[PDB]
Amino acid sequence: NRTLIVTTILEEPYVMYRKSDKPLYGNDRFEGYCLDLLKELSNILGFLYDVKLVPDGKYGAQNDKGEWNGMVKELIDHRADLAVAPLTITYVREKVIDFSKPFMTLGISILYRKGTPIDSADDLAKQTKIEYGAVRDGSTMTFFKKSKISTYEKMWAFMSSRQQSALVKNSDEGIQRVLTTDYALLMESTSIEYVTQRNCNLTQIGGLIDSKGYGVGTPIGSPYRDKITIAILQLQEEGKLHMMKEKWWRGNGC
Amino acid sequence: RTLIVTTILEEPYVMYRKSDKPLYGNDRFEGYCLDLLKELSNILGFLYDVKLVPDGKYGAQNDKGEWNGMVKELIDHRADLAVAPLTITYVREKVIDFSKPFMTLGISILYRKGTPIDSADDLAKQTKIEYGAVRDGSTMTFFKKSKISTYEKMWAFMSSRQQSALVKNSDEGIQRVLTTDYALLMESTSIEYVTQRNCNLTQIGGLIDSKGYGVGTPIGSPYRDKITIAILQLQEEGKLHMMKEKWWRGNGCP
Ligand SMILES: COc1cccc(Oc2ccc3c(c2)S(=O)(=O)NCN3C2CC2)c1
Ligand SMILES: C=C(C)[C@H]1CN[C@H](C(=O)O)[C@H]1CC(=O)O
Ligand SMILES: C=C(C)[C@H]1CN[C@H](C(=O)O)[C@H]1CC(=O)O
Ligand SMILES: [Cl-]
Ligand SMILES: [Cl-]
Ligand SMILES: [Cl-]
Ligand SMILES: [Cl-]
Ligand SMILES: [Cl-]
Ligand SMILES: [Cl-]
Ligand SMILES: [Cl-]
Ligand SMILES: [Cl-]
Repeated sequence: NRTLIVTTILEEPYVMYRKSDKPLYGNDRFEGYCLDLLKELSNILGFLYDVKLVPDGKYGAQNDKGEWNGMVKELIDHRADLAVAPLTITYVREKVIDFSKPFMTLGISILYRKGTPIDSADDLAKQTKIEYGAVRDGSTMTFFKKSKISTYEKMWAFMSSRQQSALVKNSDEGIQRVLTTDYALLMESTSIEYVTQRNCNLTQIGGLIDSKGYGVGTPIGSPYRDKITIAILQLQEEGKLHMMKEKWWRGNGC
Repeated sequence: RTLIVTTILEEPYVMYRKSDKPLYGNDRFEGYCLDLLKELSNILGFLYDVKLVPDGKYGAQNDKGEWNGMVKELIDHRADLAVAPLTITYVREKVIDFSKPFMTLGISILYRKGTPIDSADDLAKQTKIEYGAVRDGSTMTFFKKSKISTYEKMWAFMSSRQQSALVKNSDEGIQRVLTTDYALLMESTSIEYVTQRNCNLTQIGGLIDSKGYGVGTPIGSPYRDKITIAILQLQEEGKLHMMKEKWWRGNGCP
């Protein structure tokens, strides 16, 4: 039967290895928000699918020569039909793949410890005692690199100084850096919500710096893009996306 | 070729400019959507003629499947773009091609200040306080179509007594909230506009759903993808945020 290849990436709570006492195979290896979304999308549109982790473990960014990696590259090269992941819809990516409409909203915000006077990005940009950074090569880092807003230009100049020592390789490294040192992590708000539900010592600082979403990636010209968009809108209007987020985000309270 | 842009009078998106003499053409209008059009035209390089939608409607279908409003202007190729607070919904996205969203919103509650009402559940539980929505808009449709028990209950109340709880437009609803014991179900962007200016009113609770306004194009339009990319660029450059601040900022309230 026609089976779509879905590229994705391990990222809590979107895609995680399921825990079992024996080896797992196929789609049963995984669970998480994105698996539930795939199940709902397939139920509406009637397609079969095979989840496959992106081989290089990357979301998708450009090098100096305009060459892409990650899930974006898998779509460009027609090695996957869909990308289902917290793949941020951005200008540079939308030019080379097709995105569905967003299934989740988010903005860049600040993850930091509780109990401090810091209240906004302006509070970080004006000083240098508190170190701050972002995940290297993600859409958050790219936002600061490209911004012409004075405050975010200043922050990029700090972040990019000293061989980019303020950046981190992944979100888990950044979270541990926040917990151990005087460091603030610039992180997508949905991930902050997940983290602060589980670490009562951490909080979001200020509001959202920008406004964007995660969408399902398809190769340019894909006939599934518009169908997936429609299904996402249906799931939103029925309240199902809200229930899915609550299912996977809610912690044990603080 | 010069593009025909369908739109609708709605504060602060599209308003008649103020002048001492008769105005002509695009110079008749000002507002957020006119600023957005100018920025889209600068990026993509098109000329445009703004034309108010002749029947003064956003877009809904009747029992026989015929559409009206700005949606119908696109369907019949009498407009190339629709630039308005036109909510992206399942039923509309099936018949036109929306750009990606340029502004986020959700359904929420406009009510007077100083009361113990705190959520839609508080309204659904009782009958002393009347509540409704604008007739034939996406908000009314959300409640009509919901299967969530609370929203089914509220729709039962809203549609009773020949729909006396509904209003013809937002200004009528705002005046009803101010004068009587009435709560208006309203898109959060409009609530923010109103409460910035009228300190007797407030938003009750949070957002009931999550959606956005998109630029409409006819199915198959080659402009939809280009407009999406331009919107993403404008968001990442902070220009969409500046445009919202320009038109929404009021004095605020204690
Ligand atoms: C720059 O302005 C922006 C950026 C990002 C989203 C947005 O507005 C939304 C918000 C949500 C949303 C949609 C559009 S949708 O109608 O495109 N798909 C369904 N959802 C809900 C599942 C999330 C506006
Ligand atoms: C978890 C990672 C590295 C991803 C998820 N969304 C962003 C993206 O799609 O680029 C990255 C986060 C960020 O850059 O803050
Ligand atoms: C102002 C009006 C009637 C419009 C604006 N967006 C919705 C739409 O596009 O249907 C309507 C508001 C609402 O239904 O609360
Ligand atoms: Cl399957
Ligand atoms: Cl690597
Ligand atoms: Cl490439
Ligand atoms: Cl300092
Ligand atoms: Cl915010
Ligand atoms: Cl023009
Ligand atoms: Cl789209
Ligand atoms: Cl209050």
